[PDB]
Amino acid sequence: RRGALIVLEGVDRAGKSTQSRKLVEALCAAGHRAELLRFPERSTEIGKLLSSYLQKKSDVEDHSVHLLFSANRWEQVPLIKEKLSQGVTLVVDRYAFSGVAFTGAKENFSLDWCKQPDVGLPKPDLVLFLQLQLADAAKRGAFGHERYENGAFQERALRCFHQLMKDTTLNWKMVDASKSIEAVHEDIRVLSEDAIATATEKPLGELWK
Amino acid sequence: RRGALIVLEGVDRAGKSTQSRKLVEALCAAGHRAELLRFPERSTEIGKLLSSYLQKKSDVEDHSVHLLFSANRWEQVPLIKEKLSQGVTLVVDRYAFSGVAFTGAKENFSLDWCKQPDVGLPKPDLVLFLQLQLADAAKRGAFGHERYENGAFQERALRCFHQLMKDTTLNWKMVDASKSIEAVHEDIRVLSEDAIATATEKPLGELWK
Ligand SMILES: Nc1ncnc2c1ncn2[C@@H]1O[C@H](COP(=O)(O)OP(=O)(O)NP(=O)(O)O)[C@@H](O)[C@H]1O
Ligand SMILES: Nc1ncnc2c1ncn2[C@@H]1O[C@H](COP(=O)(O)OP(=O)(O)NP(=O)(O)O)[C@@H](O)[C@H]1O
Ligand SMILES: Cc1cn([C@H]2C[C@H](N)[C@@H](COP(=O)(O)O)O2)c(=O)[nH]c1=O
Ligand SMILES: Cc1cn([C@H]2C[C@H](N)[C@@H](COP(=O)(O)O)O2)c(=O)[nH]c1=O
Ligand SMILES: [Mg+2]
Ligand SMILES: [Mg+2]
Ligand SMILES: [Mg+2]
Repeated sequence: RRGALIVLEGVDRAGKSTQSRKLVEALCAAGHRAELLRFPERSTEIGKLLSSYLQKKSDVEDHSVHLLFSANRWEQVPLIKEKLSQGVTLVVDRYAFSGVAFTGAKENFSLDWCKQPDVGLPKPDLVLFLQLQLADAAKRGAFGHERYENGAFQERALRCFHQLMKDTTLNWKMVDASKSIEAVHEDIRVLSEDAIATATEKPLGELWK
Repeated sequence: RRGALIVLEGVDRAGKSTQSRKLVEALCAAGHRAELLRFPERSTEIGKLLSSYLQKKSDVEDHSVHLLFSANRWEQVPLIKEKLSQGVTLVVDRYAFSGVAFTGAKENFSLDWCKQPDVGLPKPDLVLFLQLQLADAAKRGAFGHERYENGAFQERALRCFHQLMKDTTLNWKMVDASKSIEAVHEDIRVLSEDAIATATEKPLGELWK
């Protein structure tokens, strides 16, 4: 019985990392085999270049960094397929949607061109989108010093996210991320239990293909 | 007056590097401003990963290495556009065609998926293809120990090359690379002088777009 591939997406500070950690903990406490993955995955050679870029320790041409983000997902595909075939559910903090939304937010980058590198990746069985007002997300303390952490850019990324949601080949679920950590968690948990059960009766699909 | 973007392609051992070096030398001796570029460009962080892969000092998932090859071209785009706008002709030893032919030679890689990352790159004004029998290319000493240096794979890459040649948006010129170094050089040189002159009256295009 394969595991489910569940992705958490949203703008910066929507609660993705807190909710991904809490989900894996709750699923394992409920007897599921579940593990956490995140993108970018900074531990690889590619991920190190991406971390340096995000921290502005380095500058990378926009097309080149978009491709490195996608390559960073493909390098984990063998692992992802192996885990899911063993019955392990994978909870993923950001995936190809973030890749398209962030580059697509820059001038002169079509959503079409941004999607291509990720075409064929393992298709998530469930894509949770943690919806929150950009304003309420900024009330969450304050902006960090990483690339893209500014209001204007976040608003353009959000717009791109909404375009990808029109894709009904994907099981998108909206989450009200403005609620308490525990309330948001319970919403996410119940959606996730359903996917693990029922979304997996079919073979793992291929994204945007 | 912009410079021309001339690319040399062909299978391994077709003479690309010898002919690219000789072309730049002859063009500069004839008063042109011309410089040599090559792909992969191993001097960058990306290029170092690619060199390690090619030498089999490392293994990289096939989709991920295809994207790193393309990223390695995009990281040079600002330089390429700057040089060409200054009137410098650029002679390039391998480009996106090699990228598509080599990955497209592997199982389960569509030419369409392989082309996407490079869509939008600076479009070559002239693409020279150094045609030589795979057999005569092997009579050129012997195979090196790098990845892909085997007959079966070379034959599949050649097939992919022939598919890309059906693209009439590109100024492809076949060269008989079985001739002497000097004879092949003179053919390439005269084709190149013509492109520099006449192919550049129009703005630099965008590849596969
Ligand atoms: N529901 C919530 N209500 C209030 N604060 C929250 C909530 N969820 C998370 N936070 C806090 O907001 C901050 C950002 O949470 P985090 O889970 O790291 O968001 P994120 O979406 O992963 N951010 P990023 O990696 O920058 O896109 C942390 O201090 C969290 O403790
Ligand atoms: N026209 C030619 N006739 C005979 N030998 C040649 C010719 N051109 C090049 N060579 C020799 O063949 C070898 C390969 O030439 P080279 O120019 O490096 O090919 P290449 O196409 O760049 N190979 P690769 O980088 O592996 O794809 C070298 O020893 C050259 O001296
Ligand atoms: C997966 C991914 C993330 N990001 C951006 C979004 C975030 N601002 C940044 C770091 O994310 P996080 O803090 O979740 O590590 O990385 C991209 O620009 N492209 C991608 O493909
Ligand atoms: C530009 C490029 C080259 N190659 C392969 C073709 C060659 N066997 C190898 C090294 O080339 P060379 O010896 O020209 O450095 O690299 C690829 O597989 N993809 C690419 O995008
Ligand atoms: Mg986070
Ligand atoms: Mg060579
Ligand atoms: Mg397409």
